[PDB]
Amino acid sequence: FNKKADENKVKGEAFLTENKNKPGVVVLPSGLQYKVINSGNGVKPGKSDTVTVEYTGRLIDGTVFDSTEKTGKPATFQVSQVIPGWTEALQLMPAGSTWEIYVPSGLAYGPRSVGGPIGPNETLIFKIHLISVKKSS
Ligand SMILES: CO[C@H]1C[C@@H]2CC[C@@H](C)[C@@](O)(O2)C(=O)C(=O)N2CCCC[C@H]2C(=O)O[C@H]([C@H](C)C[C@@H]2CC[C@@H](O)[C@H](OC)C2)CC(=O)[C@H](C)/C=C(\C)[C@@H](O)[C@@H](OC)C(=O)[C@H](C)C[C@H](C)/C=C/C=C/C=C/1C
Repeated sequence: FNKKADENKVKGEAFLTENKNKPGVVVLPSGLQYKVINSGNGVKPGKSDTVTVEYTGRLIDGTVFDSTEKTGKPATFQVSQVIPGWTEALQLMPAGSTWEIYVPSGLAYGPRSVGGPIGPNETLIFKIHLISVKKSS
């Protein structure tokens, strides 16, 4: 079944390679890429602050394994408990601004199939809309 690993691997290596190149996308040294769907330039949380957002998660191949923005109902996460990719992105995503981040498998759910449809060597992407921001102290 590792055969699939190669697909996730190639599509994924191509996904990041392609995504960083895709317009609106900004790539970082960590390999994390974010695209600003809507600029808000508002507030936003630190690694320890809490955030409120809505989002849709899918595979490089379009296999949607999770969603929330579809519902449009925000979810609360602590930047410290969120996926690594998300960890930095929220801190860079201003409130009111809607971004899309493409998280390298290393910064996402792992290089292994760590999920349902999420197969071996899967790169995951999510759409992140910032509705409200908290604060640790
Ligand atoms: C894992 O299983 C997932 C289930 C699915 C997997 C697929 C993804 C699409 C999703 O649907 O969650 C999903 O919505 C999701 O993961 N999201 C939503 C979008 C941003 C945050 C991200 C995510 O889960 O970040 C976080 C990320 C998944 C956790 C790990 C971060 C490090 C990274 O290396 C790991 O890779 C695997 C994943 C989890 C969160 O959503 C937010 C921030 C964290 C919580 C609310 C905390 O409750 C959680 O923090 C971990 C905790 O473990 C606390 C302490 C204790 C409680 C009882 C346990 C919660 C467990 C949550 C587990 C979750 C949701």
